[PDB]
This record gives sequence, structure tokens and C-alpha cells, in this order.
Amino acid sequence: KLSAPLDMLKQMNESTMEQTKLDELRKKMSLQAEILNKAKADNDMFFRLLIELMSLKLQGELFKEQLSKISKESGYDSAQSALIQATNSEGQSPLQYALQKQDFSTAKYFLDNGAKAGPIEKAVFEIALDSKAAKEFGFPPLPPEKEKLHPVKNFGLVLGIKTTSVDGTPSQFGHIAPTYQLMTDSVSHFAKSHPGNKNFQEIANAFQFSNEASAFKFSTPQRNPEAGNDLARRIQGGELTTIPVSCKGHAMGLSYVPDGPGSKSGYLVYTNRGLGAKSSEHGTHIFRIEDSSKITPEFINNMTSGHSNGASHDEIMSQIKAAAGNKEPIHHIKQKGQKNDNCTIANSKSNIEGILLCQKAREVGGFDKLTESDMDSVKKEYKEFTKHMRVEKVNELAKALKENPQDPDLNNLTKEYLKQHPNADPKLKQTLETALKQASES
Repeated sequence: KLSAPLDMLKQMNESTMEQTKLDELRKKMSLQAEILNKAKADNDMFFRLLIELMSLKLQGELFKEQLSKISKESGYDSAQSALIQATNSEGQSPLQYALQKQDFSTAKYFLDNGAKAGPIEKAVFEIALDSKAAKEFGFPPLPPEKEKLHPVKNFGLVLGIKTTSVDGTPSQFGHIAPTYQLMTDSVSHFAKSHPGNKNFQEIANAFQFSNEASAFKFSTPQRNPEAGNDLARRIQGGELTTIPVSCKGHAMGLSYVPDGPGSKSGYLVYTNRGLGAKSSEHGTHIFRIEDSSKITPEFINNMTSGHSNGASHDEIMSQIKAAAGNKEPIHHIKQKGQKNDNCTIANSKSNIEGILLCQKAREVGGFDKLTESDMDSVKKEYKEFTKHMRVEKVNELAKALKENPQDPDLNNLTKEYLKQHPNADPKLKQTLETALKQASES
């Protein structure tokens, strides 16, 4: 019956390349482009035409003909030339784009036309494999081996290290379940080492509640209807509640901060530092919620299952705006842009700075009444948290590297950290350099 899925997996594996090989291929085709000395290709035009083409939902053969025309119209010799070289402003190749959108028919046509699967394409594919669209295409469930967080992602996502494991696994894209668990542990560990910090007792309690009630497996919540009933009830009772939120191939940040226990008003804190947000809006947005009853079980079920149910960014975003009465946010926290990552750590963690802001606003009686020193206090506690999380992960990395001094991944993670964070606290650098020295010991 479903041999198309088997065929696509075969193709994806035949077309696999290491990143450096794929970069060579691309660079060599750039040299050939310069020999011909024809006009420069227009990637933005290609993707515009590509996205229009995909929405027509054409059958394979017509699709492939149209794909040839728009490649040429965009300045490429062929569909294959465009497929191997074009990237959009998010840095996605066409194949990455089709997989991120869970458009497996288009992804397979791209493969038929010679598109290559580097480590990033394969990671985005594995994420897209855990979705209703993947099941309906005939794919099986992911093997349970892939449930564990790869060490290159555990350290890579927390510490911000871009690298690839020796086995091909990039540090960038992660499933929701193990990354939400890692956030829940990081927040809880901080809360426990700082019992006088009342804010973080609330935050740890909220993550623990949502982490358990959502019961993600890979990137699909496992008790969809009930979980949203639980979270909505917690919000209705006026308790700080986090809301795991995703769309196709992307995770955002979302939480509800109550005015007080049993209150009906509070704030909805939304974070997106990456795909789908304009660079000017990268960061965290705080909406005033006058009546929490608009944060319904259905809304929350839609938020948590956004990726598995194939919701688009605009569908999720519009529901978030609806729950806030389509009013504009009252505050924006600008936060560093991210690209080529589904932000399972980035958006969840940066959302906490918005939670802390709202906790301060609550206690001084409103956003009206925040002073400059209040908001510098907020930023100071947020940075105290992210410092704690960073220091523990560097110590964990040094420890791991000394107990397995010959592992290529631990060594390369350690080296790449120092290379990519030159301005790192000297105590962090010291800890990792001494670990690297120790490792070179046979």
C-alpha cells in the first residue's frame, strides 16, 4: 500500500550529505555560475513563486513542470540548481521549507528533482515525522531510540553551540518532550537552590504542572483534550500557568500570569524569537487579560498540539490574539533573534523574563506603576536565572568530558563553545579549558 513513504525515506538517505560536503557542492556550483556569468539568481523571487506554486495543490507532473519554469524565471538553470542552492530569509532550503510545512508530497518531488538532505534537512524531517500529516502520508511512528535528547542537542541548545555530532546529528532542532523536560528541570533546580525566591517557586510549580499535564511524547501531547481542561482550570483558579505552544515545525513560548489567587484577570505572555516573527518583534509580548475565561480548554489544546495537528504560525498567532480580545500588547521585551532552530529552549526560556516582568507588575499594582529600578530588578533576576542555567551546563559539560575524555562529541562541543563564545565569563572558559587539558591525557 504505502510504498511512497518507504521510497521517500530511501531517497532522503541516498541524498544525505555531511554539511561540509553539501557546502562544497554549493560552492562548486557557485564557481560554475560565475563561469557562465549570467544574471544573479533571485532567491526571494524563487521562494515567492515556490510558495504560490505549492498552494495550487497540483499533481506531480504539472508541479514538476511549473517548478522548472519558476526556477528559470528566478535565474537558475534548472529546478535541481535552484533546489540545491536557494535559501529563504529564514535560512531554509526549499526541501527544509517543505518538510517544516509538513508538505511531504512537495518534499518528495524536490527529492525526485535532486534536492540534497544535509543534517538540518534531516533534523527538520525527523521533527515533521511526529505529526498527523506524517501518519496520514503513511509514515510509521518514530523509533523509541529517538526519544532521548542527543548530547549535542542537550549541550548545544542550552549553551548555544552550533555543531554536528559525528553521527550526523545537529545540535539545532529538538523535540518538544525532552526539551520541555529540560526546561522544567532547569527551573526547578534554580527554585530549589533559591528557596527565598518566591517568584521562582511559582515558576517551577507552573512548569512542573504543565510538563506533566501535557504529557508530550516527541512533539505530540498524549492526552490532548484533558490536558487543556487541566490547564484552563488552573488558569481559571488564578494560578501561574505555562502553555506549551507550537505550530508546524516551530515552538513558541506562552504563559498566563494571574493578578492574584482566584482572580479573573492577569497577563498572557507570548514569546517568539524566531521563525514567523518579524525581526523588529523578536522577543516577548505581554497582553493584558481582563477576563481569563477567554483562555479556553480548546485554545490550550490547540496551542499544545499545534505542531502535531499541522497548525500554521498565523493560525496559532491569530488564536492567541483572539484570546487577548484582539487588543495590542501592553509591553514588548526585545530579545535576540534566532534562526534555523525551532526554539524549543530559546522561546520557553526567554518567556520567563516576561513572567518575571508580570510578577513585578502584579506586586507594584500594575504596569502603570513600574519604575526604572523595578524593571532593572526584573532583568537582574532573569539574568541570575540564565547565568545559573549556563554555569550548571558548562560544569556538566566539563564533568562529562573528564569522565569520557576520548569522546569526539564532548571534545568538539567543548572546543566549539570556546570558539563561539569568545566573550564568555573567564570562569566558564577556565573550567572548559582545564577540562580539555585533562582530557588530553590518554
